[PDB]
Amino acid sequence: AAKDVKFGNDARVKMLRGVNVLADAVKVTLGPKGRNVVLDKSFGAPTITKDGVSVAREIELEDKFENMGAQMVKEVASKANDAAGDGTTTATVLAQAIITEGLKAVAAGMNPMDLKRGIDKAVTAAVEELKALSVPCSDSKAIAQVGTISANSDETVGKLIAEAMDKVGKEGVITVEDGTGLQDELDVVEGMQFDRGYLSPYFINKPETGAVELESPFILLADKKISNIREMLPVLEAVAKAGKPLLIIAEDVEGEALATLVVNTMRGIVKVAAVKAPGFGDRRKAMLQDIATLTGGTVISEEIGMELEKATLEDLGQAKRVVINKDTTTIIDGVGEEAAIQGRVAQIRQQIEEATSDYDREKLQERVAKLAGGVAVIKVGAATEVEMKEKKARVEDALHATRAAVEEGVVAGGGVALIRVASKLADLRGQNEDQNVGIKVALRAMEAPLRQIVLNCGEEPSVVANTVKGGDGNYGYNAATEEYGNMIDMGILDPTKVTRSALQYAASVAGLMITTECMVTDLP
Amino acid sequence: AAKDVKFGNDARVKMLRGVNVLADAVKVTLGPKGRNVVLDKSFGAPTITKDGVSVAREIELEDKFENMGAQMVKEVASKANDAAGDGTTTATVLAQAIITEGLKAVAAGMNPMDLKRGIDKAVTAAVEELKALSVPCSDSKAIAQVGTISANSDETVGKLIAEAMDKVGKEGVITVEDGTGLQDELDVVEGMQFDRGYLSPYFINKPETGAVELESPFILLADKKISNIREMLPVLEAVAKAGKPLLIIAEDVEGEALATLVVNTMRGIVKVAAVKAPGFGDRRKAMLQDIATLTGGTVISEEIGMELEKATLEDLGQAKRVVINKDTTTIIDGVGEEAAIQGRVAQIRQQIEEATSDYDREKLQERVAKLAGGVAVIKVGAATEVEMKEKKARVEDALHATRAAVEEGVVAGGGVALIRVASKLADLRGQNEDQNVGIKVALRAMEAPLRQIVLNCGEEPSVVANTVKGGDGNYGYNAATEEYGNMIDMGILDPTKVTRSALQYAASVAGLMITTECMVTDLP
Amino acid sequence: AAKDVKFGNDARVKMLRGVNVLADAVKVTLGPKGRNVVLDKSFGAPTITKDGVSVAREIELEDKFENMGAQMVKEVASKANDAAGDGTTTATVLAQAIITEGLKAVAAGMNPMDLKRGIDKAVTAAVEELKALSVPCSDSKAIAQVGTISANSDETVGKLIAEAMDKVGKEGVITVEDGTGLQDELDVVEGMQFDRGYLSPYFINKPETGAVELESPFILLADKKISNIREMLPVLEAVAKAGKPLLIIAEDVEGEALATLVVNTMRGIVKVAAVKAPGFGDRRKAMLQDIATLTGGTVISEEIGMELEKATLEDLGQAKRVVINKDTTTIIDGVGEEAAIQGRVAQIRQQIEEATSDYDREKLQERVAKLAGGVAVIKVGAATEVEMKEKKARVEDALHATRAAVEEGVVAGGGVALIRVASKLADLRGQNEDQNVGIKVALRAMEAPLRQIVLNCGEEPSVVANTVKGGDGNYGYNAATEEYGNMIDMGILDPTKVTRSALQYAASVAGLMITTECMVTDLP
Repeated sequence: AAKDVKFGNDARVKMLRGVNVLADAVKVTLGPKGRNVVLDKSFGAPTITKDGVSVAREIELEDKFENMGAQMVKEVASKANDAAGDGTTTATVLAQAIITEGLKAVAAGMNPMDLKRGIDKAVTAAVEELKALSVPCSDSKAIAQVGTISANSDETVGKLIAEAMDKVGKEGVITVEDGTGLQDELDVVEGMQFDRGYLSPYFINKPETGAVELESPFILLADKKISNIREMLPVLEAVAKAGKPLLIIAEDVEGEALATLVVNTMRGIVKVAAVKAPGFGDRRKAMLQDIATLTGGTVISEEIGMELEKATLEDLGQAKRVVINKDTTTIIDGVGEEAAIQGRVAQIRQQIEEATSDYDREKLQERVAKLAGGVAVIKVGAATEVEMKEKKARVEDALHATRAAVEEGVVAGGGVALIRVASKLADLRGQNEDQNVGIKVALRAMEAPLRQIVLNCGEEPSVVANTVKGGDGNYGYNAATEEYGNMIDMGILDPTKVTRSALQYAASVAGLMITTECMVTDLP
Repeated sequence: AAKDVKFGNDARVKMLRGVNVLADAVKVTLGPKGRNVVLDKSFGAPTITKDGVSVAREIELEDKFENMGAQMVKEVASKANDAAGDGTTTATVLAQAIITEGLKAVAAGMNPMDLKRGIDKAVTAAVEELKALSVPCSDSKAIAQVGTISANSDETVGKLIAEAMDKVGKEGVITVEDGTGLQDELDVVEGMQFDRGYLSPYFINKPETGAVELESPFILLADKKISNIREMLPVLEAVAKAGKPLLIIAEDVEGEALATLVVNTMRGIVKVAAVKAPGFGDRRKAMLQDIATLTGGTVISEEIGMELEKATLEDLGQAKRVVINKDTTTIIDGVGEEAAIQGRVAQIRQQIEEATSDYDREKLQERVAKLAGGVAVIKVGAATEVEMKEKKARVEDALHATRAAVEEGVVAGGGVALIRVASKLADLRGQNEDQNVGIKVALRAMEAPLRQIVLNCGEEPSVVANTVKGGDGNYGYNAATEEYGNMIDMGILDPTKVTRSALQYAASVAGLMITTECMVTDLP
Repeated sequence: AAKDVKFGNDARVKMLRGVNVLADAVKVTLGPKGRNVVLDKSFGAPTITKDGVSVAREIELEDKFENMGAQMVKEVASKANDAAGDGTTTATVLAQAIITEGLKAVAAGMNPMDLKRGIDKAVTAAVEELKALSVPCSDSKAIAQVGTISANSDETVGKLIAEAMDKVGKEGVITVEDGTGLQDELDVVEGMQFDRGYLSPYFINKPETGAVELESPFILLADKKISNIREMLPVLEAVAKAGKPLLIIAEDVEGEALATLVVNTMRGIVKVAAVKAPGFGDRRKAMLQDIATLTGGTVISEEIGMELEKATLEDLGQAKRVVINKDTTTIIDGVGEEAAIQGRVAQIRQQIEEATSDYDREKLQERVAKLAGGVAVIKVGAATEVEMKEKKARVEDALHATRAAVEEGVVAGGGVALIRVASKLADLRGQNEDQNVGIKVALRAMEAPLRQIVLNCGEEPSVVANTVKGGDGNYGYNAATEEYGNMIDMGILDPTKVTRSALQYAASVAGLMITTECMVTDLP
């Protein structure tokens, strides 16, 4: 189709307008005293939310170039959220600050590539400073404290998360399920999790969670890429008559098979989720065999000769529950002989014993760990169904935050880690003057989020920023109580991973938009 | 003719727009780092000035109501400048701050009259605080220091001002004249100054200062109101054939005589300035007799018998030089035998002892003081004519500033006296909540000028404002050196009269606009 | 009248547009390969010129704000031309470069005052570097060489200039005149020159040179300011019936006297030029008496007793020729007794002998020098009237250039002195980063004129600029011959005063325009 092309200054101005619109939409929700945004719905009842994720998801501009700018910032913020579990608003406001200042500098006549180099150097130094400033969260007490902070200052959720980490390990798999009774239940069941996601977004059973959830589904284990529906059509009919959902994992699913699976899911006649197999080659085959051992099923292997057409229901694997997300897939409580699992892990241990290369030893150890560790299940209990759902959501959020914390520690939250890092880095220099300007741009951008928070609070931004800068360590300004102190002891924590990811993704998108020269869109 | 009438909110909005235009025009020239404003001229060469007085004088808008707002802010600022010798920009920015906040509060629903009452109460308390904070300027060292500060840190001007004040007295009259030689000369001549001014601006000889200056002029002394030109026509003809200027003082000059004199002033055939007689009643006749004794002329009084037609050149009083301003008129070195002056002052003293009432004694003492004190003339000299004119202008400005200082002391200049006073008054209260809102409005408005100065300096206004508020006394921020400390020690001095007048006039005009409800203007 | 007010960015943008228009109009006429500009005339035949002064004079824009910007740049360029005799185009192009870069920086968020400080610092360092780089032009050989270079490589003009300098002195007064015969004639006659100029441009006899010239005029000498024409109707009538012009010099001429003199000059019935007396006070009276001795006239002083009506034709001073310019007035061949001049010079020298203070000694020394040195008259002779006028114009231009050269030496012309200086100042630094940006702006602006010259020549600007920067000393690029080498040897000489004045005035106007925030101009 005919295209509209913008060059240089005009394209950058349009992108800046789009970024400004999206950032002004999402920034008012930043901070404990953040405002709320009204999102319209076709149903009739508007939705009022203080969550920046929803506001970002609902933003799309009429102008095409401004739309591209908004979509770029939205995509990088979503990547930050997926990597960390928070910081979408922080990443967006940081990106807006860097983009605005960098475009001002570019309009001043400075070299965009040198500006990007300076931004990258400043951000790398900032990541180093953040790693220096982070405090570990390895002890169970710190884990419980972080979990309590994440779940709106609830001690029960923190205690539950700490118990789960103690039972399964900090690197173990923990999932949250509904609790039958009033009291909460924690148990460890056989299961495993891999890094493959769903093939199609239409598989999403729960749009609010954004993940596919199946109750007692069937497992298909194929060593070949699935392309024709007719190959597994008898299996699909057997699943449909069985009345239970089906989860299929193989090399790949493409073409008419994927199309008909999507159509069936939309019609809802059969609940089928398509997920690729983990790894590749010998590794995908070994992990498929491991999953077969876990679920008690059989791998449909072409070299063996076993075929999908002759596959039966009893040959398929079975699990009590599976959760599929775009980033990972979890198998929870697969039915299978414990003796079979013990034999499999013993075989993997032997393979480690005669393993020679360190890479193979590490891979086999990872496999045996993810096979023998199991999955810890958290059953959230409450008196009322609605409060039980709210508690489950809070527990999920706290679990994600605690995972990030145990991954990378915690820093002084509320946007003061960035201002402290900028204060430490104020003496950085680059090879060229434009690099120095880029470094200053990055420093001011890292200043920005705390200013936005305290502007949402209604307080003076510059004065609070100066006061926090004059301090040291984790000393900072508390938005809720409107009074300074040690941010760690006051209960305002942010995992180091969240801040680091937000800063890095904001820097990347800002550099990409600063070094942008041409813009190609469809005509209105 | 037809009129356009605005009611309530929209009229106040037009005021806000006009005041905003004028205040943004004049407020950028505030502070040592103040910007400059380019003013167009019909001749062709634009004028670049950092003086808020000229910028205010040039401002006149096209919308009639915005023009009203700008014109009345201009009028009150001009009144402040005339009363104090400086502070037009400060008065205008203070008025804009009060007007903006008060109009916002009025639109919020608070009663305008209560807001005006609160503003007046806060301003009265602020005047009291300013009087408390002012340091005296009575000693000659402080007088010299203030004079030096006023004349761009020049010690010679301050020393000249201090020694002239010591020679003639603080209440004495000091006049600046061109010096023939390189060195500066000061001499005391016989003369006096009264508060009457010229009838119309069309007599202004030099538009730069807006004052009438005459070299060796003639003095006309009439105890009757001048209305007809033909009464003094022979006197005017004698003056014209003599070639020297003439100064006429009488009860009043109006009608055909005033019209003919003004037309002659534009035509330039005869240069005559018209000034009303000082005082009223028998006091007026006594002061006219004193003028006659000083200048050696004769008073043309109807009751005595002589007529202006019978008046001759010898009957006219003669002086070496006179200066006429709309605020006061000065008679310098009037020629006359010193024996007559001694007899007249002995006569005034004998009424001094024979008088009984305190009012009459005080007024006679004032008369004898102003008659026997004389006039101190400062002859400013330099190497070349242009720098001599520049030094004369600097000396005149320093003289005005030192007169204000000895009148009411000095305070910490640079706009920090107002912020200190607001910090002191932060605990004020009123009868009604609307009065409290007005008080807070006045406090923030007094904060505003320092914020404007430090914004012109490029620094953050809020941080500097709170840093100054944290201190006490005359501790403040130096705009020129970009560093804090004691404002008096740094030589940043503002006369207390200047700040007091600016605050009071800004408050008055702001109350007038806040309580304004209707407007009448000609149609476009 | 109603005014239009622009604030901040809009005003600066309009100024940038106006300056761009003016600088593009005048910049094409820079360098030996400079293009030519066609200017309209009311007569019908357009004027084609390569002279940037005329192009700048004719420029005037419709938009009021752009017109104000252009007029400011025009005014500073004209001041530079008056001070130096050349460099209007260089000043304008330098001003445009600084203004463009500084406005870019201001839009980038730099502090305008710090930018102006950096510009001033860099320009001061550049002036010091220029003084270091200048070579003296004191000996007669260099004077003749510079005169030859200025007059299109004509050795005769150089030799006449050199011999005139030898005869009267480098600080003497030299004036050019039409030659009766073919041979050029030089002679020294009595006369003097003072810095006072004409009161109004309407006195200009010949607009081509912008100066007032009179043949055998009468001299009026008054110690008092002239305001009334009635004082000198008889003298004017006597002059008119005599038929020769009249030159009047007094303290000042204002009002109806100036108006009627302008009217008489416009009508042409009586041609009289009015110039203020030199000096002020006692020095002014002494200089007037010296002029009276020189021209044989009498000073009409009120205090001595004589008066203007009492003045006659014989009392008026007489001179063979006088030239009046807005910067100075020259009296040439004033007829007077040689014995009177000898007595006056002996009196002045013995007054010097008895003089004590250094300032009085210097004043009397300059008086005696300007009274006894005389005026050297150059009679430019040729064979044809038109070529005689062309040679006279060339000789006058060469005289101006030689005066500038002997004042401050010569540097490598053709715009390479500025590029060399900017090369030397590569390591200059300021207190703030904004000051450094301003310094870089000034350096690039000083680069600009050579780039413009070589762009007019059609060659590559950047390559030539870098080649000249790589060199050192007076090495540079020749525009006429398109080949590098030493610029002094090729005869591309610009007086150091011209380049220094152009740079300083461009910097001043650029700082004024960078620090400008508001405008006031009449509505369209």
